[PDB]
Amino acid sequence: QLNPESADLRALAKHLYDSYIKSFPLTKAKARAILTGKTTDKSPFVIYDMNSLMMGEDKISKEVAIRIFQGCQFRSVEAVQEITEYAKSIPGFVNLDLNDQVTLLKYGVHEIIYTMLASLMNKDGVLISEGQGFMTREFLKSLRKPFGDFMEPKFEFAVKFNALELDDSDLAIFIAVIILSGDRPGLLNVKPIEDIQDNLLQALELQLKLNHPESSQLFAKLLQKMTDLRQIVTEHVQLLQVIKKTETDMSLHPLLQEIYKDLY
Ligand SMILES: CCCCCc1cc(OC)c(CC=C(C)C)c(O)c1C(=O)O
Repeated sequence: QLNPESADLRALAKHLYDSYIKSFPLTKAKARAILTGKTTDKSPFVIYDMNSLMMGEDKISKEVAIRIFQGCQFRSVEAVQEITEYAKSIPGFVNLDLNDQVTLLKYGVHEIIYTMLASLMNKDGVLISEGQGFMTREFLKSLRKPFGDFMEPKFEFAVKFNALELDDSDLAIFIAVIILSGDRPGLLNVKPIEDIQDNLLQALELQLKLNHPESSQLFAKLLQKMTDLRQIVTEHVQLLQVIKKTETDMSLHPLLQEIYKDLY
């Protein structure tokens, strides 16, 4: 037995998953198949040092660390665009006060970036350039200060987050829950946001119970990961303050600039 209330939650889950696939070109399922070797055709070129970097750099001038960081900032900008497209599909989102929509995106995009970045990670590195490349965790750690530390907390989070074994259908709802957070600073009308999140939370809970019936309290464990994300973002923003002051010759994309502007 499942009922009409639960039926509407399944319809919501379906809609979100559909929109997620439409918005995010490289899904977790694709990322895993690339990372696991379901493959003679999907094998990534692996960047693990300077030469391999130079070699890989014909499928994608200045210092290596800056090239990587700026490559990372550019992909973040693209992720922001994809996440914004996805957000508009969340029912109710575009009906919210325009200021609140902006606020939700402002505080939500980075937490989603790191959630979804985990899909592209294992303990040994991260998929890059639409999955055509793989950059090792050790290579990123070897970068001159203050870059050698920029990806470490993301990997640390990914390894733990990935142990939840969520699939894209789960993630579609979870990232919707993240965006529709009524606790964001400066929100004008919290109640309409809370009402949407409540329904998302309901959809998320049913989704995890059906998809992961033997994974006890998965719902609670997932919600607790919010803390980790919030912390990654805080550290990232701090590191960015360091970069701005040490690398005055390194331009930061304005979209990212505005998101970081007076954040937490
Ligand atoms: C000389 C550029 C090397 C790749 C830069 C890069 C770096 C990078 O950080 C290691 C990432 C993933 C990171 C985020 C989405 C934050 C990337 O997706 C990419 C990319 O797609 O090009």
